[PDB]
Amino acid sequence: EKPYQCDFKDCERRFSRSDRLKRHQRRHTGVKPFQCKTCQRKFSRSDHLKTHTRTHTGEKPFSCRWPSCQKKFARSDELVRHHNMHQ
DNA sequence: AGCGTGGGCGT
DNA sequence: TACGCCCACGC
Ligand SMILES: [Zn+2]
Ligand SMILES: [Zn+2]
Ligand SMILES: [Zn+2]
Repeated sequence: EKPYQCDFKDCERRFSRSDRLKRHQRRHTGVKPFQCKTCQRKFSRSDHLKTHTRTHTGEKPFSCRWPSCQKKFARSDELVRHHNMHQ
């Protein structure tokens, strides 16, 4: 069940926990509570701030597993796309 | 390619 | 609630 309904104009989204609704509603309000301390860009979410910060350090914790391919990536989804490309 | 960001789901 | 994962879409 998903009783936490979004009531913004024309929106039908519904969620199972209050914070999931709150997270979603930032897409309507444009509120960005989290700020990068390196470049001062602001973000709606702390998880997306965290992956953003890897753009400044070069940290790429996700490594391709194909032999003789040295490629690494900042996020899991970039590695999925890459592994899909090797086939 | 690299990464913003919206949403599912977890602890 | 804080914090964060994964996946998917769109530049
Ligand atoms: Zn909404
Ligand atoms: Zn930054
Ligand atoms: Zn590879």
